[PDB]
Amino acid sequence: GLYPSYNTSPAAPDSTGMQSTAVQLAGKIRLGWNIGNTMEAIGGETAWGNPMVSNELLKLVKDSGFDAVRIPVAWDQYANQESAEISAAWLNRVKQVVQMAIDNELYVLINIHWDGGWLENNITPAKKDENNAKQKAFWEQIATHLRDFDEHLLFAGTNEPNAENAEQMDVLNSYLQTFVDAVRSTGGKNAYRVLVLQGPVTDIEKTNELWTHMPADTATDRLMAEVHFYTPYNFALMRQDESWGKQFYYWGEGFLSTTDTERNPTWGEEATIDQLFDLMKTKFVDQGIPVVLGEFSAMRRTNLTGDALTLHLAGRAYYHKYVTQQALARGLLPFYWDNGGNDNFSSGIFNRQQNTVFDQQVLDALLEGAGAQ
Repeated sequence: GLYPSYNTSPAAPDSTGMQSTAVQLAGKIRLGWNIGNTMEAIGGETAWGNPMVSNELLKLVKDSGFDAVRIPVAWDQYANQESAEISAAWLNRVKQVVQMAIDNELYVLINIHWDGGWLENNITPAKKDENNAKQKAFWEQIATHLRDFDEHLLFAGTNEPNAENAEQMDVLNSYLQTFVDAVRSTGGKNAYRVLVLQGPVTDIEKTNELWTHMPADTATDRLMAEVHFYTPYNFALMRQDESWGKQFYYWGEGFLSTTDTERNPTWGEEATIDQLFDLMKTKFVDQGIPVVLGEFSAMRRTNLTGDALTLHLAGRAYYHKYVTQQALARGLLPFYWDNGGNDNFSSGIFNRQQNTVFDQQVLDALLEGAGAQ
């Protein structure tokens, strides 16, 4: 016992408001939005330039057409490092955000995010024991505090855990089992809450290769899998050229350049997207396990100008429409990664300071891709 038990008020199991299986719950979600660079920000909720989450933001998210939010959350920096006790004020703050999202009729996915790296970069035999202890202590606290929310609230145990081979995958499986066990131990509605488990690095190919089973669960058919998607890197995220490769500015059939053809993709186009999502359809969806596409987005390149900018924005928009549409077609639930930024190399579709739409072109792309428009 490195840390005290935080399973201090375990409750009678309660299935009130928790009647949906994972499959039934997934049917209710076609488009999600990540509250990025906010509650997981190192230094505090506003430390990465976004305002504190407001009811007004969550209202805008719902009214704009999203069914769900994924809320990355930081915890370690709020915790006593001797005892693993999380700040009561921070637990309450998280709870308040969850309540607002539910009040706006959104489904809500809470996680432990990168969180300074304590679990995420340490999927190793050397860290296994101490990290299982922290994973347990944190999840006991988070689940206890958020226990009374109905099925609008889902938990995700980890974010992008860095498991690179079969040995590290067994360590991740331990961490995921510790998560499910901690949640379930708290009882109440947590006996039946749908939980989301992350593939290795949330990478589709590594997950295909390394995944074995879901953690064992006392509940029936209450688990989903999670992967993320930023393929191809050169387009979605790459900010400078390297010896090994160039940034792609352009993407998608119809939106390629005839002049700067070195900025058209050399890989990662439509057929590759289909092939990757097909892997997750076979591995999970076809076995009765929904897949959360927990993050995707291709950043804006507003350092481009004139016709290059115009072309870039067209292919960027189409990329988001295409990923959304092809995900949904294969049982993957697409959650857009929004970092709140409206500047170069950002992904904010809302102006957080004014609760307005900044990037109507991407928003339209997502809604069209979801069949909402």
